[PDB]
Amino acid sequence: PSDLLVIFGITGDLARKMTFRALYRLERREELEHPIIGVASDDITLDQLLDRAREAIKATGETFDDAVFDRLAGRLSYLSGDVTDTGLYSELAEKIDSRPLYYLEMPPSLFAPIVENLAKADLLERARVAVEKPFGHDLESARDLNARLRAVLDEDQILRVDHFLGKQPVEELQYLRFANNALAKLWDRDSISEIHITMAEDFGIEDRGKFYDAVGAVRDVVQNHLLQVLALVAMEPPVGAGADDLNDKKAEVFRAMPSLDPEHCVRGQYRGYTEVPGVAKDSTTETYVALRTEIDNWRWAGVPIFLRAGKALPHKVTEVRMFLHHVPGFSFLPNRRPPEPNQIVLRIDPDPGMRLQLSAQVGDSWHDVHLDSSFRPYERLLYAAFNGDRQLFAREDAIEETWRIVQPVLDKPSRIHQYEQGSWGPEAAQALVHGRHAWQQPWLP
Amino acid sequence: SHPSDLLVIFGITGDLARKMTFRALYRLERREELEHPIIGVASDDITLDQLLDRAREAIKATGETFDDAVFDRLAGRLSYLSGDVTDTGLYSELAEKIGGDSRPLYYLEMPPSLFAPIVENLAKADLLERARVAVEKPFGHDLESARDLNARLRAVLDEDQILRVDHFLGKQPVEELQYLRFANNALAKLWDRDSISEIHITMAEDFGIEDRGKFYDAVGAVRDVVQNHLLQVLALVAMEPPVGAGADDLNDKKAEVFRAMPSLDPEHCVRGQYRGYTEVPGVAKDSTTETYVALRTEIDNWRWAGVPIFLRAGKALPHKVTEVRMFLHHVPGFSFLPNRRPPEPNQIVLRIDPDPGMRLQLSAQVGDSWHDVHLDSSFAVDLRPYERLLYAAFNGDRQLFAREDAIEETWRIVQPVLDKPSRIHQYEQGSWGPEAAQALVHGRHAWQQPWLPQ
Amino acid sequence: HPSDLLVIFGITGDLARKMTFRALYRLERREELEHPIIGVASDDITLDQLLDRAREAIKATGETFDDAVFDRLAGRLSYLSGDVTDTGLYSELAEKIGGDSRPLYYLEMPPSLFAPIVENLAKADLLERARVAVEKPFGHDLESARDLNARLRAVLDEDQILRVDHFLGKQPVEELQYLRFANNALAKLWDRDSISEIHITMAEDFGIEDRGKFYDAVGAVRDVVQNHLLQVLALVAMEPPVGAGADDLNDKKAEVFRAMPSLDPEHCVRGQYRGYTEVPGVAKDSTTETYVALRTEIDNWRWAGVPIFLRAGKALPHKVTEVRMFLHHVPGFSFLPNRRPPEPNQIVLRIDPDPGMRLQLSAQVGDSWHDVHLDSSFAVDLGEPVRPYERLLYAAFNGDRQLFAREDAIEETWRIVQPVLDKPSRIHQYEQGSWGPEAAQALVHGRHAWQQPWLPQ
Amino acid sequence: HPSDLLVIFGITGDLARKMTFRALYRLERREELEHPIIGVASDDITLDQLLDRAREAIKATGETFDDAVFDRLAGRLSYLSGDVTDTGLYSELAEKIGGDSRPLYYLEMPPSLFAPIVENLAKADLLERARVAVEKPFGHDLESARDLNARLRAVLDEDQILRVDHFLGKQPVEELQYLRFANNALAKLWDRDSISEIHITMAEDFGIEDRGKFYDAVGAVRDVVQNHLLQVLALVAMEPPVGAGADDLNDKKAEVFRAMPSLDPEHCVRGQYRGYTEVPGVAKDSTTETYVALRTEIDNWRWAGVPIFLRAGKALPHKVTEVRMFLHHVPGFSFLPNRRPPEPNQIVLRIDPDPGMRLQLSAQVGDSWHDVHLDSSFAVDLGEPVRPYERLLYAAFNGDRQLFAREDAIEETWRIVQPVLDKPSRIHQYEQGSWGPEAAQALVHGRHAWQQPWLPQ
Ligand SMILES: [Cl-]
Ligand SMILES: [Cl-]
Ligand SMILES: [Cl-]
Ligand SMILES: [Cl-]
Ligand SMILES: [Cl-]
Repeated sequence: PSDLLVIFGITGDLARKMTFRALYRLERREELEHPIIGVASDDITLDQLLDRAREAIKATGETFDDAVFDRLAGRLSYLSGDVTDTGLYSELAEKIDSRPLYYLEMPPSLFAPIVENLAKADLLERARVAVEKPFGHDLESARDLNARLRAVLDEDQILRVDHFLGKQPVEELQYLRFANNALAKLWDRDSISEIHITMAEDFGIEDRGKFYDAVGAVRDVVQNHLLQVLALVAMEPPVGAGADDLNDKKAEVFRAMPSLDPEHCVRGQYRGYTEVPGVAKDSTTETYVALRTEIDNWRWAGVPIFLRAGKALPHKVTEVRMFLHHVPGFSFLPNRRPPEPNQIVLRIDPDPGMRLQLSAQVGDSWHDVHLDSSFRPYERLLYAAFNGDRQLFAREDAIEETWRIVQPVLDKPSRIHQYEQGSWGPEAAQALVHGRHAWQQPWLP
Repeated sequence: SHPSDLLVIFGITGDLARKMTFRALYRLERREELEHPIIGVASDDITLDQLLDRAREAIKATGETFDDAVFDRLAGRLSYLSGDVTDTGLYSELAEKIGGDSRPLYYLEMPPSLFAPIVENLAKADLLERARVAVEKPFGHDLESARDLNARLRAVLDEDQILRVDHFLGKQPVEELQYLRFANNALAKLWDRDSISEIHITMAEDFGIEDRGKFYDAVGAVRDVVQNHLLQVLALVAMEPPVGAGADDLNDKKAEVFRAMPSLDPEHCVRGQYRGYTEVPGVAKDSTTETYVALRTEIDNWRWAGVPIFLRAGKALPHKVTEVRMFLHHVPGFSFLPNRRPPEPNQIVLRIDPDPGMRLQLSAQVGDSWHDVHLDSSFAVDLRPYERLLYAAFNGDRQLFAREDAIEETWRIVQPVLDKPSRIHQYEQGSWGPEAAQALVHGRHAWQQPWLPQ
Repeated sequence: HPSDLLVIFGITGDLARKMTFRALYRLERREELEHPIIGVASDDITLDQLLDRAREAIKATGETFDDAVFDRLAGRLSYLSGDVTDTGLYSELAEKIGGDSRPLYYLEMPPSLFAPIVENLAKADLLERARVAVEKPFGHDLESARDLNARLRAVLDEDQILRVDHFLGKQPVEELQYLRFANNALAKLWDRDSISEIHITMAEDFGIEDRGKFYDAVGAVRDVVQNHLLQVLALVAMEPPVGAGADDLNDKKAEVFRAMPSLDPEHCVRGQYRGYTEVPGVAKDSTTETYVALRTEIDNWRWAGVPIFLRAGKALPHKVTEVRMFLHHVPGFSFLPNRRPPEPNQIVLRIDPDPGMRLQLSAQVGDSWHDVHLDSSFAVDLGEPVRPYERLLYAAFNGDRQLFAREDAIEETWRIVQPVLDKPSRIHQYEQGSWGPEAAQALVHGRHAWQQPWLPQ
Repeated sequence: HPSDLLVIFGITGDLARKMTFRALYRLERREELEHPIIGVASDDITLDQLLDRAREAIKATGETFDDAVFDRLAGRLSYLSGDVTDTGLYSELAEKIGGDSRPLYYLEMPPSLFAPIVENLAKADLLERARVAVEKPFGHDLESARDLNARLRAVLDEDQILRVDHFLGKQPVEELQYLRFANNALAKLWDRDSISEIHITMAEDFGIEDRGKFYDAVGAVRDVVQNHLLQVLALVAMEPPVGAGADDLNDKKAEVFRAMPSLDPEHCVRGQYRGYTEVPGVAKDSTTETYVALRTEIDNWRWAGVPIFLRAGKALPHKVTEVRMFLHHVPGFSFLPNRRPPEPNQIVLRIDPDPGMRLQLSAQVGDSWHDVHLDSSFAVDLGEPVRPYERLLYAAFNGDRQLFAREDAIEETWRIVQPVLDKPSRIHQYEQGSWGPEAAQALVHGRHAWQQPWLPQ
């Protein structure tokens, strides 16, 4: 683990919205044990920064305790300067035998110049660098950024921070799959006919409309978050407990996926989106996407995978729903076939859990049976980054594969379908699954 | 193909009628399910009014809620005929009261030495053509006695007219367990030796021999629950799917199970007797009759070869529960990694009685804790068994009545233990039984705490 | 308990002349006849005249003739003349048959006479400890088979009834079970998770040489499909028996048929070879099929969704009966080269002649890929028609019922084929020596092409 | 991208004289050499003298000699004399080799010199577009392999390092993959649900013919098990690669080794053939093993619980390398006859020589049951030592890394074997021409007996 936290961009928006609060909460849980150096261009004093931190934490609605804050302030120092100027880094070198985590909450155009400067001042040897999203908007841009970082950093020093990944129950979903033989036996194409992934948020674009309008749902949730979720569900078991062992298995999944077919991709935009501040009146940007893909390997060949994600849907829920085949044969006999086949349902967020849907006879009635059980993201990622736990941080090979996968939809986007806020999305998403299993009502907490 | 339209009960003044039958008839009447006359037959020289009085007291004695209007409907259906079952005159009289237009169900609540004489007499008086005959347990106490009894009945009845009534079977969720296994692919995929490592069958009763000590002492736990009830349960759990929907299609599959089973090894059978058993009225002071049995068996076919099947059944155990517990193999491999192997493997648990259901036991991670997860559901109905059997018999539904070929295979299976019984081990009432039953499963899965109703 | 006396009704008829006399002669040569044989027919001839008939019949077949062997056979043979509908014949028979006898009655007579003979054997109290073997045909559809059967079962138990079908004598019943049930490399593959499709081919490279009138009333479906080929399918598809006896085996076969739906006539192609109508006894406008191709299925846990195609016919290019099982391709990896051969693996069972198994796989040698044929033999060659026939006669005499279809299977197979009998599709002509009508190719159009059968070397 | 220049350090040494010159000559005869070759050594000789030496070496091997072929080879060859620890050599080499060259540096040199040479190539800026092939050995244990490797990786990427092990040149890497991954009949069987046990046998029917002093410091475990045989096992056992490249293949092999526990020294039997101590260079009291038999396992989803027995040794009865996979018996039905052959089905892979596959099954013929051998060939014969060598050289030149173990696998295999190196079990003597020490029989007591290997016809 690191023993020093250095934050570039400590006076920016993300620091104000999330980072200061997250540091405060880690301090409250007594999980901060090391100094923190804030870096920015603002010509202010440490006391002014502390005032800014205090206000930012109180503004979030977090319960404020002065003793906790005073411990945090005691760890904090501030260094002002220009991130393109070697003098800043000479000064930084005086403040730093350390094992620093450099956390860059700065514009992406500055990631490379900062890292290149840290290198010139010999400040990377025992370091890691965490970069805030975005880290690319397509395959070529991600490759260019990545080439500049890798010129001075090993892959294992690079932590690509995506807040959605902080919601993933990575260890728990592995244990569910790999420690339970009743489930592991079912977890392939011989039992599973079809998979549906649903990511629904019951709110619109609340802020940063100008930023969202240049990103869109595909880049925002599909490329990294949802594909990573699919990989966790679909991957072969890792041969070890480390992060690279896990990332080896995820990359294998993506390598067996063909690139998306734009004709099997449906793009939606909620009515009212064009009136959000920062969004262009003629925007073609999607707030919803539904698509069909597949994993063409021994475990999953021929199993269609349908994915839908979108803003302003009826609920907040992320689900992976796996449909089993019916028991084969015996169409000529009664009482061998329920109206719907068995299903394994994984709620990823919120309140993660698993539901096994079966059918049962009671008297001369047959009915569905639900076998249910159970099994912050920002602070989790920050703590993990500091401790060098890379499980929640996508590795370069996966990034490049997932960009390859989504690129055709970015290059030839299909026409926008409008949908009402609070609906399940455009009707054209129903047509996607026409000869298959209908989109089901998601399992809610 | 047709239900019966007349119920004729031999032994209507006997103990089973008093303990169970009258109450069961009353409850069917309350549910408005009796639609036909009932003729009671016994040797007692009494009037119909006296019989009604007996019926009334018998029902009230059980603790059943008594409603006079319901009882009056039942009385309205009942007539009484007195005579001796070894006298030809009784059957001539019966022949005047029952026409060739009837479809009688003859229910014989009588000693088994009388089943053949009664049936042979019904035949001589031409009273069997549209009939079925339901015989109260016991119907044999070993392979030879069952074969002899059976040969005498089959001389005048087809197999499908013979209904062997065993109250324990009335508790079995036959349809529901089939649906569970054959209509749910998530379970069908697990239901073989590639996923299942071991099976434990537990039948516990939390009471001793409350009555009929002299009868039990001649029977014992093996004959009482294992030969018919528990082996029939096992067959339901283990059989291949029937290729038809009828009772005979079902019974063809059960029989195939038993034909792949070797006879029991008396050395792998542990026999117990609870302390205090010898003081039960009617029990001999030096009895070596077992009130508990634990055994090891197997089904040596493609589905189950190499899966050990352990069974235990007994009186005066800690709870009332009948379960089939199926242990899965662990997910194979990765012994060198933490958190791939829970302390116990997944299990499929079928509570047969009471309050039938299924529990799937899995393991889950929450934080840095790992714990058991219980995925529970109820199926079928809480069992009532006597009335269910009586109704089924009357309607000709033969699912809950063991067929002759199965009866003979199960007697073959248990016979060696009856011929050369192993020594009795004493155990305390309220314990799980003799410690020697623990040794049976040494090197395998420990006997688990059963899944009890909430 | 085997029989200890053989009684043959129809000893002067065509089957006796073509087959039965030769088969008895061969059993005598192998020293397998140990009991007297009573021939029965209407012809008013002496025993000597019968012996002359037997002698000529044997020599006519091309069998090597040894006069000492023939004399042993003649020594066992007696003859009884009369009308099989008259009680007097049976009184006479009752003198020749002792109260301690265990007769096999073998009826090589017209089928309209089976019931009258058996009913007469009953009236004369000659059926205790007997069995009765009846020559094909034993019904021409479900209703006619049920009627015949009801008349026999009124006086016989099922296990006294042996329905003789010479084709079944070719079936390697024990050896195919061993192949399937004793080899885990095969048993692991023998279900819908590995097998995508099954093709059954029965080809004969000859037309109708004799008895044209008889064939014209029967047709390929009744001749080979109803009993022979469906029985072969059942052997290939059944669950393993729980015991070694005939009834355990027949329980498993029946289960197969009970999970099969009746045939779809729209998926059935009927053929007739050019020249068939010029065969003596065949009507000039006959619509009787000498060829059939059809689709069926077995709708159970082992085989659901696996299409089963069957073709059988006269005047095809070769003599061969084959069961060809296609495996699925290894799934996945379409995006990679060299994971998928041009055809999937196959398991091929040659049933007749010269039974064997071929496993077809693919192999890489340099930058070449090619088919690999892993061939082996099992059982024994029963191609020459005499061998099956003698095997059945011997089995019947010894009470071995494995090669004789049981009543429940008979009725299920008639149910299965009935719709094709009731609504026969239009006849397609095909050339002798061809593989049959081109419409049989269309049957498998979205599936695996009919492959060249695996022939003996 | 293939290389376009071959630079051979050690061109006047023994390996060059025994193998390399001949291999270059053969590649030239097949018209597969297209680029210049620079020979480097300390000897103060001319190019002509080198050529004369090369000519004689080639003729000595028994290779058919054609002067026109040799002349083409000579036309490609230049010679540079100097000392590999002197910076002047590398300045000279830097003149001869342009900044646009793609050199393959082949080091047929003592291993203590690999790092100094590579470090000198780096100081002279000669590695940018290069690969470096190093002759075995490249370590004698985990620590020595890690140290060597650390020095190379300081200046080379892993993909510029080619670790040359002549045994690997015999491996039918593509063909064995095709066999497994394109045939569903085999892929269905290729896991612990069908396979009970695996035996790997590597037998050579000769002793230590040369370089006794070298072998006596190495031993069978280091010589054939650590790299060759474990790599063979990994090929047999691995999950399918997600691509056709070398790194995709090596990802799968590494995964196998990561699921293998380190060897148990108590389950390892070490042998030494009688006469070994009289081989020149071998110490009179040597405890170096010329034979090993061991037990291991792969503790993953595919193979957990399947014991893997391996045996390798010198002076055994035949030259053959085999992987023999025993299937489980068909389960159940112990109470019935004819459901269980005396031995279970087996899948047998002959790796070398004359690679092929045998599927052992059982068949019924009459009242006899017997073994059936379903044999076929795959790949090509690489038995003669020159072929594997030339194959490796060509592959190295073209940048095909499939036959070259990757660093992660090297380190896992050293971890696996290390306990046996640390605590070697007592030497058992065995006679030349025998199958080895009797203590190797005791290893498989309670499991499947060591079988007679499947030999080429
Ligand atoms: Cl389905
Ligand atoms: Cl286990
Ligand atoms: Cl005739
Ligand atoms: Cl085995
Ligand atoms: Cl050996």
